Amino acid sequence: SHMFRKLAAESFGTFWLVFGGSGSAVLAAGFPELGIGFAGVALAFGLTVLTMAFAVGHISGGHFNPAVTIGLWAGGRFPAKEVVGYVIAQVVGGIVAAALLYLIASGKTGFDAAASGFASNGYGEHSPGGYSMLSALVVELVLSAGFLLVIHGATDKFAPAGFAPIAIGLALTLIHLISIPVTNCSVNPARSTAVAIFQGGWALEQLWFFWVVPIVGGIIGGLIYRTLLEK
Amino acid sequence: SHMFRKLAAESFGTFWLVFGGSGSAVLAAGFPELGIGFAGVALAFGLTVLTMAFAVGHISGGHFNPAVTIGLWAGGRFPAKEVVGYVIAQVVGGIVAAALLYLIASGKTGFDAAASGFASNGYGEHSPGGYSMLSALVVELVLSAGFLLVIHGATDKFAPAGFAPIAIGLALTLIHLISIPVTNCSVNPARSTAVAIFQGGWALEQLWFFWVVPIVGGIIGGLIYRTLLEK
Amino acid sequence: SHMFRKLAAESFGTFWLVFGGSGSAVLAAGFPELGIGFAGVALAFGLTVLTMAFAVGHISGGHFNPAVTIGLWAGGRFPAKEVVGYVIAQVVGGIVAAALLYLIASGKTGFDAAASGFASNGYGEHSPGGYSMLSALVVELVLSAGFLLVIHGATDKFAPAGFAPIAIGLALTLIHLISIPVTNCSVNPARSTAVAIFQGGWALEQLWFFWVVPIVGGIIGGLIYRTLLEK
Amino acid sequence: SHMFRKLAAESFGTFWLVFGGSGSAVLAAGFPELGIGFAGVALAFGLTVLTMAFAVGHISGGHFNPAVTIGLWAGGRFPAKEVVGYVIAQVVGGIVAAALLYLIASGKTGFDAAASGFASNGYGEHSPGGYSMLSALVVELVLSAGFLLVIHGATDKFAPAGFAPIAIGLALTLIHLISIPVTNCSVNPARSTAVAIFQGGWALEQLWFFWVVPIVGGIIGGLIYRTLLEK
Ligand SMILES: CCCCCCCCO[C@@H]1O[C@@H](CO)[C@H](O)[C@@H](O)[C@H]1O
Ligand SMILES: CCCCCCCCO[C@@H]1O[C@@H](CO)[C@H](O)[C@@H](O)[C@H]1O
Ligand SMILES: CCCCCCCCO[C@@H]1O[C@@H](CO)[C@H](O)[C@@H](O)[C@H]1O
Ligand SMILES: CCCCCCCCO[C@@H]1O[C@@H](CO)[C@H](O)[C@@H](O)[C@H]1O
Ligand SMILES: CCCCCCCCO[C@@H]1O[C@@H](CO)[C@H](O)[C@@H](O)[C@H]1O
Ligand SMILES: CCCCCCCCO[C@@H]1O[C@@H](CO)[C@H](O)[C@@H](O)[C@H]1O
Ligand SMILES: CCCCCCCCO[C@@H]1O[C@@H](CO)[C@H](O)[C@@H](O)[C@H]1O
Ligand SMILES: CCCCCCCCO[C@@H]1O[C@@H](CO)[C@H](O)[C@@H](O)[C@H]1O
Ligand SMILES: CCCCCCCCO[C@@H]1O[C@@H](CO)[C@H](O)[C@@H](O)[C@H]1O
Ligand SMILES: CCCCCCCCO[C@@H]1O[C@@H](CO)[C@H](O)[C@@H](O)[C@H]1O
Ligand SMILES: CCCCCCCCO[C@@H]1O[C@@H](CO)[C@H](O)[C@@H](O)[C@H]1O
Ligand SMILES: CCCCCCCCO[C@@H]1O[C@@H](CO)[C@H](O)[C@@H](O)[C@H]1O
Repeated sequence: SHMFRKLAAESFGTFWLVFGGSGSAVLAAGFPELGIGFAGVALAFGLTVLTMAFAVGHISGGHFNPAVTIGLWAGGRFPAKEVVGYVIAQVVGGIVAAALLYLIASGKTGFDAAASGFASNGYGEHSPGGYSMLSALVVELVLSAGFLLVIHGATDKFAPAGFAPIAIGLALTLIHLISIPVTNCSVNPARSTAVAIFQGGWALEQLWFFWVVPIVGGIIGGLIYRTLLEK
Repeated sequence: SHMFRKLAAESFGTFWLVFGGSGSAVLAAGFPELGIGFAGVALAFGLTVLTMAFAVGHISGGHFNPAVTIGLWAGGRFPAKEVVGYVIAQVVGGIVAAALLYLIASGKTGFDAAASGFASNGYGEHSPGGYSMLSALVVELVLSAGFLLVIHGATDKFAPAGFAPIAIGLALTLIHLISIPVTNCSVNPARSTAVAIFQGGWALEQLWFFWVVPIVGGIIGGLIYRTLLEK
Repeated sequence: SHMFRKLAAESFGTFWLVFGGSGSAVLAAGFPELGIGFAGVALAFGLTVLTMAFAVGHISGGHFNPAVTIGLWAGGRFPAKEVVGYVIAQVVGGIVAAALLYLIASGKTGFDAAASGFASNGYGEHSPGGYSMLSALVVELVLSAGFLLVIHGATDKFAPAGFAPIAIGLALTLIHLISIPVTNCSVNPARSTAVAIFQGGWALEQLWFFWVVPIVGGIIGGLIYRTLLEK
Repeated sequence: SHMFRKLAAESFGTFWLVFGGSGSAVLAAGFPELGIGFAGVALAFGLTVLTMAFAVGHISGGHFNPAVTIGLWAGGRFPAKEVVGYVIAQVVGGIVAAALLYLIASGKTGFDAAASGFASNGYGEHSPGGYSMLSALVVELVLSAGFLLVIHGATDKFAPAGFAPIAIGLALTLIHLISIPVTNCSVNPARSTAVAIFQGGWALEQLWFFWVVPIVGGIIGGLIYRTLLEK
């Protein structure tokens, strides 16, 4: 219903994503002896979409991601008219979460967002595993396209009803289980932007890559489903 | 149906929560080499709500948490009349689980609830990660509000039916994956009270914080859903 | 339909349980550096019930456990007539899995079922954590009763349809996340018997405890649901 | 509908499987300190089927596995006519994923697919745990048969509708939690072939075992369900 409801849902769900997924990375993943690892961060990322696509999916469509919104537009499933408002709402909801995360994070002696990366996406020298830019393009392109094909299929008219938030949220856990070592896993321009702002340095300088590549990837995934798989 | 059924359900489900989530913390999380970590405790917390909201959710609403009950009241989804009886039922069911957990725990040489914290919530000197009180307020406030927005949305008239226990239980796993390092993760006054009693010391002295903050947080989350997202 | 179908389902699902849950313990849990821990064994246990209660639940009821069968009888949900045939079917399906597991396990240099315990349940000197017999009784009694209350509730006429295998399977993961350190987690006489036979020693000598306690526990859980929660 | 849609779905979902499950093994499982282990690889494997059986299951049946396709044929659930086209589609979709994975993997200094095994299945000297060929046959035979019985049951006319992708995907996680130490877990000829090609050596020499055994196993599982459990 009336756009305000949908934009609020998109801003709150993207907030959830960044605060949830990035907070687990910043606060819990490398905690001595008991911390949750990349597996726990990956679970946390997927649970934000699972939980918010259940909570507000009926309201806005449950995108929480500029590449989902744009890929859904290329899949002939979303109107170009509401695209820009969704992306701004996602970025704003994302940023507000990184700021609050940054304040929570600063309450521990020795915190340093620039030096730790603040869960930012990067490649080459700023890839966790030491992976080249090409490794990073290929992975984010395949994983963004795949994510969009799952989103498109699971929300298809003929797919089983009500299960979509499970498929989509879990796809995002999968995607994280594969690619954290390569790019810290983006597949989401709004989530990359939100943390890059607070990292302040290299993250802002590679940010472009995490707009171009997930968006291009989400377009391809949406065109693959629309042209090859749907009717 | 008739209040006795609902209060029994609330007492049993909160019992499940404390015994399940706190028992995994006390007995299994730091077990040498094979223990389950914060990730396993977080899974365990979420599974108590998932499993009991399926089992007794049809009976009482499946709250298991004084902040859920109060936030559901502020969301215009629950009557102020049954609020007090739910909270007492939750606290009583919680306490009975900590006592039984404490007796199970005492059957191993060297157990010491005061010195180990008995999975109690704290801040500052009693935060697992060494996080300030402000870090603790912000996290429990955002995570309580978010939890309440998921609860409100997933149980909305227009949300897919029957899936709510999955969304809500998993939200609680998420919430734990983020915040154990900060406050040992409360979001639940009854769960905090239950373990604080048996820790006996500092936990009882910071207990107030874990009534005020999760309740205030759950109120905001419920008012955000009711005023900004629902109709 | 005609008893043969149901007994086959019970024998195959209990086979799945033992081979799945116990195999993960015997083969994968303590594997150097990459092994799955108690958290992975707990996930594996729950996934056997989740997966078989989906596969054959429509056929037999999906019990896979003599304490479930007996507790379902005490809950006024299962006829005393088919009780004995279910329990024998469970034990037989369990034993066949431990034998096949034992043969798979023997294909690695240095395997020794008596000395490793072969994932057997025990207490006192044969508890993983060094827990007393009383610690073991209390935990298996509370966890068996709780399991039975989840089973009873999730399969209640008024509970959401089709979700029961998720609630029940996950409850069993929970139960394992809490109690592996205490008794290696039984809640299942047939699963205890199956591995005890191949351990050959102390496991057979404490086996009685894992018939009495889970059964008594499952009775209480079923009577709690029938008398306090159902109508 | 018209075969092209189904073959595309099978090729894309098997691509997802290999890239998802094998990529997590190659890129993330042994990552220093934070890596995901066998538990995370097992989760990743199951999530590919869960996510694609939701996305394209309505299109092709959601097989993603030559042993599923053939076992579904032996279960009297799939026509022999479309069997060959499915298997070729699976192998092709698998191979394209291993090539892209191999290129992503090569972007890190010191990568070596022959020397690391490239997540390939093997036995004896090429089993992760040092397990004999007999250990490997028994495990892949029981786990393939079991997988096929879950697939058959969960997609039975009388099983709860829409839940099948959850049961099946999770069964595959289970299967991986048990058997990675034994054979690196195949249960899938197409997934074995895809990585064996890029490993280049011993993997190609034992590849036959991972066609014969999962197929034979999937046949038995399908005949067990059709003859003993279905009508
Ligand atoms: C919806 C608003 C966000 C738009 C995406 C911003 C992309 C950031 O681009 C960065 O800015 C360049 C020039 O100022 C940097 O030098 C460059 O490295 C790029 O990442
Ligand atoms: C919607 C918010 C997007 C903000 C992205 C703007 C890009 C910023 O560019 C970087 O700004 C400097 C920060 O002071 C960096 O030091 C520069 O290297 C520059 O790339
Ligand atoms: C929302 C789209 C983000 C802006 C897209 C930038 C594409 C231009 O290509 C690259 O951009 C530069 C950043 O200013 C890089 O430094 C260049 O190497 C160029 O390849
Ligand atoms: C539903 C009953 C539980 C009510 C909440 C109890 C709050 C506990 O407050 C504690 O008691 C103070 C004074 O006795 C302590 O000194 C203080 O630190 C506070 O945490
Ligand atoms: C429903 C049960 C709530 C119980 C909470 C009461 C608060 C207790 O206050 C603390 O009691 C002493 C225990 O003997 C502590 O030592 C004190 O510091 C005091 O804060
Ligand atoms: C159910 C509500 C619990 C009681 C709320 C107490 C609020 C009062 O604020 C703080 O309470 C004291 C505990 O007695 C603290 O020690 C004080 O610092 C005060 O800030
Ligand atoms: C459905 C058949 C399984 C029945 C349960 C068998 C219980 C095993 O009892 C054990 O046998 C005693 C005497 O032979 C042992 O000494 C005793 O320790 C007990 O555990
Ligand atoms: C349905 C199978 C149940 C089998 C349980 C029988 C109990 C066995 O008792 C033990 O048998 C000896 C094995 O040779 C042990 O050494 C004894 O200590 C005895 O307790
Ligand atoms: C299916 C029920 C299993 C048999 C129940 C045995 C109950 C008897 O109590 C205990 O049994 C002995 C085993 O033979 C113990 O060794 C005794 O200590 C006794 O407490
Ligand atoms: C759908 C096409 C894939 C068919 C399965 C190929 C099986 C590979 O067999 C391997 O080839 C032998 C002879 O060339 C090897 O020496 C042998 O070890 C075998 O694994
Ligand atoms: C559809 C693709 C299936 C490809 C499997 C063919 C088997 C290859 O056999 C192996 O080929 C050599 C690679 O150059 C190995 O060195 C040989 O040992 C041989 O077994
Ligand atoms: C699609 C089926 C794959 C081919 C089946 C081969 C079965 C033959 O048995 C074994 O095959 C040889 C591989 O060429 C082995 O090396 C032999 O030991 C033989 O046992």
